[PDB]
Amino acid sequence: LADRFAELERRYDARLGVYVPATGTTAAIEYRADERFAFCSTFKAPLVAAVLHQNPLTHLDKLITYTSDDIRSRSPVAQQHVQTGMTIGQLCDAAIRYSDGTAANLLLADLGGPGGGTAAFTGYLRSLGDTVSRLDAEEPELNRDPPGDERDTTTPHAIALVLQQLVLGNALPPDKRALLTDWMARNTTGAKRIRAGFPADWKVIDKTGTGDYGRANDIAVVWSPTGVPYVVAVMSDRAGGGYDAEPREALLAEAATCVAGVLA
Ligand SMILES: *C(=O)N1C[C@H](NOS(=O)(=O)O)CC[C@H]1C(N)=O
Ligand SMILES: [Zn+2]
Ligand SMILES: [Zn+2]
Repeated sequence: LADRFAELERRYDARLGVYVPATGTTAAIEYRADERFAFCSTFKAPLVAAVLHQNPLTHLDKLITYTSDDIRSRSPVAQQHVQTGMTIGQLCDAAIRYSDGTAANLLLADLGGPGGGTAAFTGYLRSLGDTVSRLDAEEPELNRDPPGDERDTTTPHAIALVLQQLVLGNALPPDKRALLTDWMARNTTGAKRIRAGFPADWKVIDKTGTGDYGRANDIAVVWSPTGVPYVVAVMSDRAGGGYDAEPREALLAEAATCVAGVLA
């Protein structure tokens, strides 16, 4: 599978990272799995988990007020609710299903402490056993770190294990686990990434990320028709093309098609 992935890199003029944890009956899959890639919006999934972890469910009903000023990035939802504000739960919802920039920042602020909550967020990843990932900026900055910069990066290996713990493990109590899972299930932004590479009778829930330098990611939990779960982390960028390099969704879809062929 190493050969096919390399071929995808040259076919799409990109760097590709894949990680699929091993299961009782499937070997792990690994390609540049320990190389660093920018999070982009993929961090919003563990972010919601952080918020859920730190509070009882009733916190979800806490209304957050904000102004026009508090919108500095792509925020499809937060733009619509400026006059009323949004509850923590709505911000969680906006962050996973619409990748809303302000929603993510308001949740970072909810976590508390330095860096507008980025330190607390990294701390939470550390508490999960993730020694690799780091978040240093908020939106939109965190998507604009150049190649080579370590700020706001994870690895496929690291983020896959994190997602596994959160969705399939017991990092959260079942109630909180179901909310995170449910939100991810109702996301549609990933229809052309991992979802496109798996057969349509599989279940796929995911969180995407996109950025400069041809950056496109997708992190997913997938279930076979028989109810057999897997975790799939696919990350890419095209630094060779500079800031404006186009991201390629189809690279991720093809990568996923290879993964699916092995697991099916
Ligand atoms: C997250 O990566 N971002 C927020 C928004 N949604 O893109 S996503 O659906 O791929 O997550 C726009 C792109 C990106 C950003 N803030 O640049
Ligand atoms: Zn924990
Ligand atoms: Zn490791």
